[PDB]
Amino acid sequence: ANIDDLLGDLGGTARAERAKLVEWLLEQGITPDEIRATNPPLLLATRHLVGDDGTYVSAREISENYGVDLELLQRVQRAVGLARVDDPDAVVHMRADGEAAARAQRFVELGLNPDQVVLVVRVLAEGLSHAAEAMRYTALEAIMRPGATELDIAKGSQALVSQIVPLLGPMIQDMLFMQLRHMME
Amino acid sequence: NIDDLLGDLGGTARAERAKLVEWLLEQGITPDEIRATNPPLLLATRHLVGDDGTYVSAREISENYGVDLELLQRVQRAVGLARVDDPDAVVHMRADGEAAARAQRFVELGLNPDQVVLVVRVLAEGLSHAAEAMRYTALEAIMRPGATELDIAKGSQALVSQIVPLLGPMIQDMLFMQLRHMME
Ligand SMILES: CCCCCCCC/C=C/CCCCCCCC(=O)O
Ligand SMILES: CCCCCCCC/C=C\CCCCCCCC(=O)O
Repeated sequence: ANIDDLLGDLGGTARAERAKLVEWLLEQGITPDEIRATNPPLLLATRHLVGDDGTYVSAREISENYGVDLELLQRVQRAVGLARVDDPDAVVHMRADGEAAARAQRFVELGLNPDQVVLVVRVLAEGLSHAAEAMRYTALEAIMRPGATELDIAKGSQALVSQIVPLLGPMIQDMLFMQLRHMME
Repeated sequence: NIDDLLGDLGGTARAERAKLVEWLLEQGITPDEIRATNPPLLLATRHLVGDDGTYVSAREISENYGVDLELLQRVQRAVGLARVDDPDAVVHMRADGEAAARAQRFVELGLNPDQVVLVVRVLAEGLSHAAEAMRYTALEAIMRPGATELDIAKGSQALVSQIVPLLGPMIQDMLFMQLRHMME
């Protein structure tokens, strides 16, 4: 099994546990290049559901592609605070993360202050990254059972995130407006 | 009939308020909602964020949207915005009850109720901070020297109407932005 070179240094009971996972990952459309560049491979057949497709871009690439100001965009990228960033040409931004930052420009175009917009992003990124860890453990509790293998987790993880994701979007959307309805007074 | 609605305000602030109240009454707002809401500045903006002025009880919500009352009441407490704790008090906005009823859907996938409620709490924490900063961001743009109370109202109705369609997707996109991050 030449896939013996995606297993690396893993031995014992864990090498068989990994081999079965790589078996299922490869047969999902996942390529050897992604598996090698991701330890643990676990979340590979799952990360596509939250918008991550392994495609990376640079701030300048985002700036030209989506027709946005580079300076303001990179301010918003510091505000979300996700990738070690400060070079317009570092291809280190997830394609979807890049498109998400390009929308901030639109709020500034509606007369809202670019200093304030960047601040709102900062507060949101702070609040959502705390809910993120509450979300991580909630799902992990739901998919970790007796003595499940790597594959068991990857299969359970893919199944659960698939059902959950269509709900999360309109959920948090409903949540934000609930706060907007009660901060109003 | 406006004279009652002006309250104790006099002089300059009264004539301003007078014009604002004549506007709000045309916009469908009842004298009750104006009395109960002081300042009444943003009553013409509330319907742009989901507030249709109609209220429901936890009983109405639980049966209609078909969700468990106990979980519903827990979720409403985690949001920490309406604290009347009794089943049949008609004190919840219709839009909020709809939003709180979404909790049940997550539980019925095998997710733990205690953690579902916890995540609700941690979200309402972040969004309340965020909404506060949003209000000050909005207020800055809608506001400039010597603008009447009516001026701020018509302008905030114009500005908020433009921002709303982008906010939903924005908060949605910002959620997945952080979710992708956990996974790597
Ligand atoms: C990348 C995210 C960019 C952040 C953009 C900032 C969002 C703009 C905020 C929304 C304003 C609408 C809220 C209405 C509050 C009304 C203020 C008032 O009380 O008079
Ligand atoms: C009003 C009720 C609110 C319901 C809160 C939703 C509960 C969130 C639970 C799980 C969704 C998060 C999905 C991502 C978790 C990480 C999984 C993983 O990558 O291993």
